[PDB]
Amino acid sequence: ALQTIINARLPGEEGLWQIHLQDGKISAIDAQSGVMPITENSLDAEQGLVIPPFVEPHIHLDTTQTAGQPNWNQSGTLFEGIERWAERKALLTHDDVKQRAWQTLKWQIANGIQHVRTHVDVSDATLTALKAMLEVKQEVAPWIDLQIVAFPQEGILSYPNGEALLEEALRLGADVVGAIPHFEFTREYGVESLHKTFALAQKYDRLIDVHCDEIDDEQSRFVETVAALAHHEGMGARVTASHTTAMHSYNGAYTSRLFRLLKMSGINFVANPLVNIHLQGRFDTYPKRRGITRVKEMLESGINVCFGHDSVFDPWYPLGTANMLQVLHMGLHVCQLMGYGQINDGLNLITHHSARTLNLQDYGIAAGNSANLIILPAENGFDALRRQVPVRYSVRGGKVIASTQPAQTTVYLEQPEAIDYKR
Amino acid sequence: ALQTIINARLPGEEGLWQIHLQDGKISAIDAQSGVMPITENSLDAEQGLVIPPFVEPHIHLDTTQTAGQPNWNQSGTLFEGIERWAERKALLTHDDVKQRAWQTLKWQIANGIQHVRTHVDVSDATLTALKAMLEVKQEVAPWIDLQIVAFPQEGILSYPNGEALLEEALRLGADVVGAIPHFEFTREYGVESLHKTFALAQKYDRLIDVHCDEIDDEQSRFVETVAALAHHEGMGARVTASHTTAMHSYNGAYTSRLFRLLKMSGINFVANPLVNIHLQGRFDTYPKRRGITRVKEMLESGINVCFGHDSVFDPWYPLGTANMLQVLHMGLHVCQLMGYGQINDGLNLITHHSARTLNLQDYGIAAGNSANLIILPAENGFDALRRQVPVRYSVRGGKVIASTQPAQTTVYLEQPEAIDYKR
Ligand SMILES: [Fe+3]
Ligand SMILES: [Fe+3]
Ligand SMILES: [Mg+2]
Ligand SMILES: [Mg+2]
Repeated sequence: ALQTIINARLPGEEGLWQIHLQDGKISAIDAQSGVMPITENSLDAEQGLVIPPFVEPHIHLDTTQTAGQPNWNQSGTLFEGIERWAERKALLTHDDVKQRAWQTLKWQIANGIQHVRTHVDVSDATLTALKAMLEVKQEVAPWIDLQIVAFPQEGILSYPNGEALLEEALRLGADVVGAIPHFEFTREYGVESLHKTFALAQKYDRLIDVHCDEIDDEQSRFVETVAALAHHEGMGARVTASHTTAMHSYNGAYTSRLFRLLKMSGINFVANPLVNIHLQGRFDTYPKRRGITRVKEMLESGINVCFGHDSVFDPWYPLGTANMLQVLHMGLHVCQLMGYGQINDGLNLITHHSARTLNLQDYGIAAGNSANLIILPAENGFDALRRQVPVRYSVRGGKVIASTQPAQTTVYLEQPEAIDYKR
Repeated sequence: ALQTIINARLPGEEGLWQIHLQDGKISAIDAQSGVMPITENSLDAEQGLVIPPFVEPHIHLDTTQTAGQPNWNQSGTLFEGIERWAERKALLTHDDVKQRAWQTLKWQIANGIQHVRTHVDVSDATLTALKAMLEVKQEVAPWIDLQIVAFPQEGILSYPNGEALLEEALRLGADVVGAIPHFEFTREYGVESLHKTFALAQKYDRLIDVHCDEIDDEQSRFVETVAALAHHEGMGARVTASHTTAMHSYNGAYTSRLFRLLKMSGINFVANPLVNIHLQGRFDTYPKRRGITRVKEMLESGINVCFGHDSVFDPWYPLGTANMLQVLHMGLHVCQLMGYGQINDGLNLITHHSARTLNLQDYGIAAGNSANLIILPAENGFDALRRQVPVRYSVRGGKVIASTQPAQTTVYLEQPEAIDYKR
């Protein structure tokens, strides 16, 4: 079994480091004064970057891999997506959900993702997708720690038996309580739905992740209730507000007042760049707003924010290979986090900040933690992002669970020359 | 003791008038058909304007005189102001508050101000500033009638024990119940805080003065709740909405609907020109809104509105000499009340309208009232405002409590010539 990771670079640290492993955990981390020789039981990072695993804080595994079945979304709109999904209803079975979820999970394992939070639609009396996902969670456990959010997609108060079904999902084992206040019939139902969500989270000791203000409506302010209730209950660390795309459209004075509460509350925020740029701004003609939440300002204020993929290869988002560096690339561009340090520090948005969002208790390259880490064939976060590098090795419990042999590119000039896209 | 004020001009009246004094009160007011001779016990207004005392309806004596201690606010922003104040915390003592409050009160006495309403931060378990201000109120009584507002600066529902501290302040003697709904964590806390404020005012028979919608947010509409609750309780005369700067940003249709209620409710409004032009519009780039409430429209609709200085020589407003004619000058410009009559009638915004805001029962040059009046060396309100004249004499209880010997300016041309800035 592997005993050491050598010649590793660490974000924010100078030089090379050696990570000692024992009994599936990291026993010690020591600085090197030069390059160490390889040997039996040593995994050579080759001066590449070593980081804790990538994290997917927001994905819908119940709908993944269904694009084009039975028909393709040709307009690309949300409206048509709903119609295309409806045409596939006859194929939505226990086994179908498990097969598709596992296909995307394998791409995630290949991409160094060891922690995933999936929302599962529980606005279904049969709870078909939820029952399937609970089995998938157990099956994939050796490779990925999967959290399941009971997501009442059609609303809690605006759908028949919505609250009873949400609670049933928690009784069956869902890890997180979801909500979608802006989709409820009225603002009052929206606010009330959040009180019910928090009461359920406290009753069952579960986390909360709300699809919050995902709409280009400057009056959609459910985020202040999410933060206020979290502050009142002293549970900010266990609470997440996903999307908050309406914040992109708020006036600055209200946003400034709100930020004081967001910081005090300690809640987490998830932005989903690939999907937000695609589905937001659809009611504008020109100019067209970007529609991503205030990521740059959150970072400047010390508010925890991170990035999710949201959807993969389905009616709502036809693209994706479940790659977090690709999600990060889009977010840095749309949010204009394009200075060198902003890009280099970008890795935090898909590693540490996401681990905090999932309330993980065993995460990070530190002595005593499980030996879960990945190796990128790049010098730092900037280099990894610019070249969109694959994950050379993914290690979990001190064992290799994925590896990618890099592509090899050659140009035939006066003589053959290898191209690695470095200067 | 003084027995008469002679050769006085009165706003809106033709000619000169004689004001007879007896036992500290105004016994009678009689018109003169010409200029009266001076004599023992007669104070000669010298055809200057005589008016009841200036009033300061909104000031923060607990923070006054602290600019630059220990450091100056260099950006001039609200954010930096909060930080600069925090650096002075070690100096905030009982004696410090009394010393600074008294310094500004002396400037006010010098400026003919005999009525002052100060807000005091009661979001402090030790209520240090409040205890100091209650002593200052007693000490300054011979010269100024000071009203104290228990101002829950950090919110009523959004600060630990906020409501209990607000009530404690009333039990200690604060004259007015304050609130700040737009600063509460949520809109619901904002509305609820107003119900609590009104309940306390009725329980203790106190006035109300709310820091209301002081934010460039077109959705901040707490003013309608303040007016509706006042109308319901039949207590409009005892209620004031300070700032209402959000009203500057409302659409016209909602404002028109709202105005019917504002008039019916009978509540008072305070605009703070020097501070509002400075702190509002800070989130705009260009064009930049003025951010003062709808003063001109309130006047046209018969809604009582008046002007306050707000802050004097502190982190939030570095300037000021506590001069009401200077406050009026700024308000007339920013609110575009620049026609001759609008400027001339401007004095009402710092005298009669402010007295109504403070619910004063002994105010005005009328027989039976206490002999509290001031003399301006000007022909009318327009002239006093244009030349920013000092207060020649301030009389309280029939005795002179302040006087200013005017500056004397000379230009040396072919011969020396006195310049008084009159044409
Ligand atoms: Fe989602
Ligand atoms: Fe104030
Ligand atoms: Mg979605
Ligand atoms: Mg203020």
